[PDB]
Amino acid sequence: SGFRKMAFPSGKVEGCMVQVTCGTTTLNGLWLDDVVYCPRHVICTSEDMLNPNYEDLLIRKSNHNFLVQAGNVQLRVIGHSMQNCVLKLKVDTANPKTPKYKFVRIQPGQTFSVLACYNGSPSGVYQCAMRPNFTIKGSFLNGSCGSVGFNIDYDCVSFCYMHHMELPTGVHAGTDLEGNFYGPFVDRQTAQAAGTDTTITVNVLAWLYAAVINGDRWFLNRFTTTLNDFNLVAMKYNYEPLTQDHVDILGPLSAQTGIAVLDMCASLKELLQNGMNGRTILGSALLEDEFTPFDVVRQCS
Amino acid sequence: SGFRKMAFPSGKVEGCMVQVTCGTTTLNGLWLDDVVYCPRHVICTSEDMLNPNYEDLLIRKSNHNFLVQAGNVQLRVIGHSMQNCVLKLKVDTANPKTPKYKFVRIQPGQTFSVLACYNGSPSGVYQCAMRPNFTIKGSFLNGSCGSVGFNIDYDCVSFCYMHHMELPTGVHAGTDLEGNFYGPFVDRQTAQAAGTDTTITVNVLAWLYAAVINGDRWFLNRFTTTLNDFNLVAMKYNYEPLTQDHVDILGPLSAQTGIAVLDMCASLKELLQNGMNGRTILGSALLEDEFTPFDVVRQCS
Ligand SMILES: Cn1ccc(C(=O)NC[C@@H]2CCCO2)n1
Ligand SMILES: Cn1ccc(C(=O)NC[C@@H]2CCCO2)n1
Repeated sequence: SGFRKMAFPSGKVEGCMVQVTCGTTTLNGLWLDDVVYCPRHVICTSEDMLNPNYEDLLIRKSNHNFLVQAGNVQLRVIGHSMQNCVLKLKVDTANPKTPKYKFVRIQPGQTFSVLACYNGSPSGVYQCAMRPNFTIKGSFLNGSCGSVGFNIDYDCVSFCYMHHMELPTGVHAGTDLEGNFYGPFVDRQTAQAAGTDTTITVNVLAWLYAAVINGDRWFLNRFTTTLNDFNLVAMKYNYEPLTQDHVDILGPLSAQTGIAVLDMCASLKELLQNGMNGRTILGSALLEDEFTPFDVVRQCS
Repeated sequence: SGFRKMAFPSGKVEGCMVQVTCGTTTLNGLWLDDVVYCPRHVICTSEDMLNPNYEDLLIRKSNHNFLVQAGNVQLRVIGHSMQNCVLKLKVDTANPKTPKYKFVRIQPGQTFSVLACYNGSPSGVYQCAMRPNFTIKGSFLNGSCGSVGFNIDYDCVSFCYMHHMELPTGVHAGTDLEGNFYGPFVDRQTAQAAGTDTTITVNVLAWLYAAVINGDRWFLNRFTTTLNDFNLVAMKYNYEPLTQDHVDILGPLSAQTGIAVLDMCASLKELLQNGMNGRTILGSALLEDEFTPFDVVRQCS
């Protein structure tokens, strides 16, 4: 029993983290096979970051200007290319610790683990969600760029995020491992406001199922609702619309608990309308939305 | 910026996890040098667990009855002993992945990372605190016993917890790596009620400092208090008494923010007395107490 915000064990990713220095900028790189992936803004001075022309900045850079250090050993850079907002540094040595891996682009509401790193050194691991506004609410200090987000499926690491920047509101933006930003964000120190941080409804319902499985049942009520009725309430409370796809994904949790998805929606509706009245659910005084239905099944199984 | 519940990177501990089977019971073991540490209740049938005599049960066990598997490779058990509530299985092979390590017995209010494992396989990592009632609020299913709690200091793993059991209230009890339970708990399936789960006041204040550092300041007020006045309020709200030792430990956070510890106590006093009024602090609607002053400095530095 018990339900915790749980990250994937980070060992397979720790084995991939390196330090990348270009001129005076140091950040983190991901070393898979004989390629090191890092944010292209490694080539920028903080001055450059105001209006960088990355193609023009990169012309002034040679392989030997990219210093790549794996622990206390230097890697030899034999090639470099820019793909979207990441640099790919070809090194002469395949990472011997390369895990089975994929690059995936996640959808908003999907959760992943972050391995926060500084100077190529793993410093902590926490669980994130891609927010509906394509930001993440991370914990990143200067030097953390190039830290990565990932899921693990048995022995296969799916990398989904590389950290690039902090918005003035202190939320985080980054890319997939093809270097495409999540959302509208750019690797430029400019006005970039995030949109509405809506609640990931399907995740909240997953977590209410987790609560029932773990003995927290006070919020279960005598009501049901419909998707359309529930969605009127969701809209009013800046919750994501619930779709039949979401209902289908919650089917196994519905089955396990014997609570129909629409009955749980009606519980969630009353919680939105009435609040918690000073009560808690799985040790939270707010409705948690950074567990996916898959996360709840995983943790509960 | 941003403040997350962060675990230590788990790689160094993943390298130590093994499967231990005795008869029909499988749980996890910790392999350091040529010793495998595991809960002694590995030798119990679920029937045994009602009133086990461990010395008598252990007489019926030989080295060859302890099956120790590290990945898909069997370790040869050449000795076994019971130390308090753990078994030490001597194997013929030193764990080649043994990190620098210590065994530490933590105090209530101290935080640590748990690597939840099943069949010797790391399944997730989360951050815990030793509660003032010597329980932890974990996430452990059947098969998770022998999962461990740890802190990391650069390259040295301090192991502080091994998981042994779940109380009927769904909170968790375990030992240090010398096999001494935290608190009054025993490895017997009997009536074991936890005492008052009081709030770790010094941790709450640490986290309020973290909030200020990260731009969440709405709860700062015009008041101060004294340790004695604050402690009258703490007692009323089932908070741990704050000592001058706690004030001294918060000194660096006080210095960094320029908020006197007793001023932050007066903020905390108003939050206890007034509640959050539907507001949040670092994304929480309750006062978080599973960050130590050391955790806040670490994450903020
Ligand atoms: C997102 N994430 C990573 C790990 C977990 C998790 O819940 N692990 C525990 C489960 C219990 C049984 C096997 O692993 N969730
Ligand atoms: C308990 N714990 C484990 C890890 C952390 C943590 O906050 N790591 C991030 C820091 C930022 C700078 C270097 O590591 N806390």
